[PDB]
Amino acid sequence: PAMTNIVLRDDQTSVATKTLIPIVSDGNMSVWRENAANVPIDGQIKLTGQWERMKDGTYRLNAKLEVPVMEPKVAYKVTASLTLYAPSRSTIADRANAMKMLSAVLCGADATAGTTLSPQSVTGDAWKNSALPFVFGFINQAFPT
Amino acid sequence: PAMTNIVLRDDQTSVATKTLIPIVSDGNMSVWRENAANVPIDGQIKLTGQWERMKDGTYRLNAKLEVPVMETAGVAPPKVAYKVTASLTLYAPSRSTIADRANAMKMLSAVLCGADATAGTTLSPQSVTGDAWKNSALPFVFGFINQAFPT
Repeated sequence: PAMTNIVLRDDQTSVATKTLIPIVSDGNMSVWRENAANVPIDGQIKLTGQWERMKDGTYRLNAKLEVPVMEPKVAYKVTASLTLYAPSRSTIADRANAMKMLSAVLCGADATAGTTLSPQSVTGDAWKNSALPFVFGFINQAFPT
Repeated sequence: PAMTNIVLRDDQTSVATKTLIPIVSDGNMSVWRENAANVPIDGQIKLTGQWERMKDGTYRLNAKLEVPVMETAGVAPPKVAYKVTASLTLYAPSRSTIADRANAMKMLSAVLCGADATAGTTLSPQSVTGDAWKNSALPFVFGFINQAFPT
């Protein structure tokens, strides 16, 4: 399929919407980037999807989100990266099950079946105020013990 | 807080539940694992959370889900045939804040759950709808499952 915009929501008290527009693709790497006014290219949120069929037939797929913070010059950036390793014998079902289940972990699965926190929540600060296991864990840099 | 069970849903036509039980933590690394019948220890679904302070002060945080598939016998548990591994790594420099990390984790999670050209789009990773993930056209849902992203 052709790249489209990808529209995201941050966790601010008044949740802000980020629109990532298609920039470039070469068949195995595709780049989307925000086009916010008065921000240099190296300060824009950037999403990259890349994939490779490795020599042994395993597929390695990666989605990487980079959020730079400006001092200008870039002061630093936070990067979040999902890699899926799918050996040659793997099936559609294997990959769907694994992606769904890990996504559920990231969105706050816990000891009760079905628990989730929407990554499109309109509720400000809902992620930074969450006690859910891996939501709190990544944000506070410490997993359950 | 202490580890608890982590209960997940697969994408089967009748969605099935997986209960990952806390195994062990050493502060550096915490492990949960399913206890399905007739499956060897290395063949169980396994979730690992770990963190490392890099030499420049950046924290590298990782959550890894391993989903093994067993060989088919022609009951004692068969050998493991292969594993599909999905892993999320967060790189958080020393200057980064709680708000930085919350924003990035929320937004990448939204990508994985099917964000698209319309504000608010999401497919629940706890969906009770059978096959919803493998049937989806949403950009990074279809992309990971079919092993290629939009171009």
